[PDB]
Amino acid sequence: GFRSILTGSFSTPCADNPTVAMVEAGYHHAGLDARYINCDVKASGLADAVKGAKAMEWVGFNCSLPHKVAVLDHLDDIAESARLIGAVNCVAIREGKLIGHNTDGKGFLASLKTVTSPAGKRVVILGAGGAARAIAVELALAGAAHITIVNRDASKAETIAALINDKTEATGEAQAWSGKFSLPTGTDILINATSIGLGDPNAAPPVEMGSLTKETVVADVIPNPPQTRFLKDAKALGCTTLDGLGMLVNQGVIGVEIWLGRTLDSAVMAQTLENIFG
Amino acid sequence: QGFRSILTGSFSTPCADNPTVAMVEAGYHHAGLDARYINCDVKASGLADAVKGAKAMEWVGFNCSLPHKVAVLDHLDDIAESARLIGAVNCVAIREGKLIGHNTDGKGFLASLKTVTSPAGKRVVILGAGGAARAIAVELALAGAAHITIVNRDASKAETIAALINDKTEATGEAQAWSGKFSLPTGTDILINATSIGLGDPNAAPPVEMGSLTKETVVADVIPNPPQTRFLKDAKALGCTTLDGLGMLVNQGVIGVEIWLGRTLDSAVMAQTLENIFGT
Ligand SMILES: NC(=O)C1=CN([C@@H]2O[C@H](COP(=O)(O)OP(=O)(O)OC[C@H]3O[C@@H](n4cnc5c(N)ncnc54)[C@H](OP(=O)(O)O)[C@@H]3O)[C@@H](O)[C@H]2O)C=CC1
Ligand SMILES: NC(=O)C1=CN([C@@H]2O[C@H](COP(=O)(O)OP(=O)(O)OC[C@H]3O[C@@H](n4cnc5c(N)ncnc54)[C@H](OP(=O)(O)O)[C@@H]3O)[C@@H](O)[C@H]2O)C=CC1
Repeated sequence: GFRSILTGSFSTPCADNPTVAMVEAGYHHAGLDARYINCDVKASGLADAVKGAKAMEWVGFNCSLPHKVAVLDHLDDIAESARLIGAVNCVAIREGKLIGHNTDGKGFLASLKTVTSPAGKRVVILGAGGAARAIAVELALAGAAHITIVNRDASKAETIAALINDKTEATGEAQAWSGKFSLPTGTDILINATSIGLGDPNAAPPVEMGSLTKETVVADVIPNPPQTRFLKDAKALGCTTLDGLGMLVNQGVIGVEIWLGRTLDSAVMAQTLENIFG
Repeated sequence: QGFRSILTGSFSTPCADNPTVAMVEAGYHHAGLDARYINCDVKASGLADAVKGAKAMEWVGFNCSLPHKVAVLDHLDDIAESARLIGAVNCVAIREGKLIGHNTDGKGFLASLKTVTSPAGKRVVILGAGGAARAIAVELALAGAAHITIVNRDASKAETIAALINDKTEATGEAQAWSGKFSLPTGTDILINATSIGLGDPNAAPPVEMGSLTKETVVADVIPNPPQTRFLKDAKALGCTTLDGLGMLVNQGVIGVEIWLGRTLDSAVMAQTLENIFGT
């Protein structure tokens, strides 16, 4: 049987997106006859690419820049977390119908779940972009007690906190970011969701790191380098840390679970990313 | 370095038994080409969106098999000469958004033929009058064949192809009935089986007086599996130079990728891959 289960990605540009290599290393290890097709899709082409995937009987696809908001017009249904975030980067094709999911905060959550439960937790998020918004939503849905969004543009922080308060069980709070700030002593989870440190081992987010102890799980969305200055400082302060490489891998695992109903191995996929980055 | 592969593929239904993916990708891999061939099961309701899908996904080309060879024509911008005469397309190149229809069904044969002899100015007999016989007649005519005789059980099917060759090409076309055991007309340079006789059957043979062939008659067979049909085993036993349908399929895959990429894959790699698959 020469038919492979078909998955893929629509984005532009797509050449720097390593998802194909890690997902296919997952497929191979799991002995699944399935493929991940990395497509360069322009904004003008999205509608036809989506229809393509349905006609070619794909079971799902990812969507990256610039298609995350644009894709919503093509959906027949949408997951709660996806809808709250306002963006979709993982579409399932179920019985010819398109269902939108967001995994940008789900990757973080599964990494988080290896070390602690989000339920009842006090969370500080640095950043108020797409990633921060996604992480805040998934945290709140999973039972987090209190989420603080810290951002230079306070109005962006205000938007996320209001979302958290209005639409979830969690308490959301916005904080204007000006200089280093001290963490509340009761902070369980501190997440960098800014672009600080992206391809830059020396740049650290302005937070008072002495207000940070081993009682706080420190996380960073930066995929490469995975060992950011932020995580390296937190580690030396005794904190458990989680990195953006592990998070990115988990987006791939969650995606394939949504598409195929099968759980690929994160360890294998993380080593593929390690290979590519290294 | 990096993660955008060249995308090619196939639209057909059903697609599970089509080994083109494995053959072509063995060529891609061996050449060091970051190119992929995506075997898609595409229902007739999905053909239009699949074609526009390949364009939007920025594929460089795709094959079409049953049941899309004729239906695809309506979704094309331009067509190559043989595909125009055949009225069917199995190989589409996407060039800066432009869809160009080609037919390679008889071009695999022609490539295989050319390793042993020129088609030009030659007298040819084709057994059968289906899709394969029609494609092979057209390619032969366009590559300079003098005379093409189409032999079929249903003589009116043979007539259709003869008239296509006579009216729309520079070659002379003749139709003949298949009266029991066929005797090869004197002076025939090339004899081709284009019937389905011998498909997955190493024992069934076209009803032909094999004694009518000369040692110099080139004898060819479309059947990909088994490559050595009874027909070709018997012709070889007489001393005839023979050409098998497995080599023809390899050549179709080579030609198709030349259409798409301007690159020639290793025919030996591809042949071995097919031989490994069919030997099961
Ligand atoms: N590992 C994973 O699974 C994932 C990782 N990511 C990564 O997350 C990062 C953020 O993504 P995304 O939300 O799309 O980015 P956006 O451009 O949407 O937002 C970036 C955020 O970073 C803040 N920021 C940037 N520079 C500074 C600075 N010097 N000081 C304080 N704040 C700063 C911005 O603040 P302001 O609002 O004031 O401009 C903004 O809130 C990216 O690097 C991306 O690679 C994303 C998704 C998943
Ligand atoms: N190697 C390659 O590259 C290619 C190989 N092929 C192969 O060629 C073969 C034919 O394909 P296609 O033309 O599409 O098939 P069709 O069904 O279109 O045509 C079948 C032809 O075979 C004749 N035929 C079948 N059985 C007999 C018999 N017992 N006695 C006399 N004549 C017979 C039919 O005669 P009638 O008209 O009287 O029914 C008809 O002319 C297939 O097996 C296919 O796999 C095809 C394309 C390419």
